[PDB]
Amino acid sequence: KPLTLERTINLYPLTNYTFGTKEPLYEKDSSVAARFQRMREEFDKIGMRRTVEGVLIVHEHRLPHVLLLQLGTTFFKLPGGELNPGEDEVEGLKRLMTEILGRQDGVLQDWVIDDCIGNWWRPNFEPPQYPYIPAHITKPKEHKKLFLVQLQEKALFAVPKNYKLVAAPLFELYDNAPGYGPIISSLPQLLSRFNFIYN
Amino acid sequence: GNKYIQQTKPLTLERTINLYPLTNYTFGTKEPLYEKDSSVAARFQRMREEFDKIGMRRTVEGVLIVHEHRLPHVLLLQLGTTFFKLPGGELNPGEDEVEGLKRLMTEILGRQDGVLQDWVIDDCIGNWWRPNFEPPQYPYIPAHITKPKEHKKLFLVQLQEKALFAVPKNYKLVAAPLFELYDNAPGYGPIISSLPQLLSRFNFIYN
RNA sequence: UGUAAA
Repeated sequence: KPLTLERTINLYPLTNYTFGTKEPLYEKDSSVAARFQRMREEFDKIGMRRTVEGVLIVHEHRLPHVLLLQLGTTFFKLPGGELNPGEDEVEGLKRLMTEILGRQDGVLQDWVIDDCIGNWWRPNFEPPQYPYIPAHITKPKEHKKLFLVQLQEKALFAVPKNYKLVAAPLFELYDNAPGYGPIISSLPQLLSRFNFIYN
Repeated sequence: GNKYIQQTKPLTLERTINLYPLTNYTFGTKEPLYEKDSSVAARFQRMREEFDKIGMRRTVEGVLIVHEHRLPHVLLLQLGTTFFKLPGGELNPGEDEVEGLKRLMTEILGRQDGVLQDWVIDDCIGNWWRPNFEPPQYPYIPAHITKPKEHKKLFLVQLQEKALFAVPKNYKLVAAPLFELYDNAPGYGPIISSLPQLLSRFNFIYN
């Protein structure tokens, strides 16, 4: 069978991974309004924002869990961020993953990113995003591309102090846009096609 | 010699798919295809009996996509006013999923022409599991469910540039824009309404 | 899912 028809992915116990911390790494925007202001500034000058995010998966008791960065108590995001202009998507994601999650011991982590799982577009300088370019939207302000990041068997991660890292089970995310937004809450669907091996 | 350049990105990273105007396709009518069950009560009754003699039900469904003015539409079957379903149905025990789907596709939409109807089915887009003898299905196997009652598999069916389809007289055919499925999720159920999310990874060529 | 710990 083609990898196109069946895609097999190895998951490892959450306990295969040890998590340390590093110095805080704050977002470039300090508020929602600031975020859209900078989105506006840069659109004018570089064009559509290109964002990439990684979906790292571990299992617990043969159950897939997605790793999420928690900010405060009520906000969660996938590890990722903004591509520099002209930057390659996967190369850019590896860069961003190391920045946010890379161990500190000089041992450089090797990210395996071979799978695109989805795409979301932001038509305006506003919160709504859609898994398709909406009708007659010729100039989307942001394009967000999600990848499956296959974790090695064991790894060491370093979480900037300002974040917590959590492993959310799929049932927690499914049907829970009010808690995770439409992008994170539909990862269970986006991941369903994959043939997961537990270990 | 000459190097014939193919797509650089792996197929796992970039899946390119040709879509064609809905106007490229011819639609006709054929003999009605009645559902094997007469009522919800009958449905889960027959499902219970079969689980005992055949094991877990295995369903396959196909997602056929066309475009109108460069917006993707999924082809849906509508029964009466109240029910949308993807073309597909039940595998026989042991039947290959993809061969089964082609069988079912041909049966529900196949042209009664005498012309070869060939389906291109190279992509799995998702899996849904029914943990009890009840309607609810999940895009994952829930905790503590070792014996799901049904496994449903979704496939992307690539259409040729032109094709003829015959629709069973008792069904209507609908091309549903992705924004409809997404903006009005309640109307299509959890499987069809999350098709825009499941299709988003594809690089659709418009023609 | 948003800045109250962030």
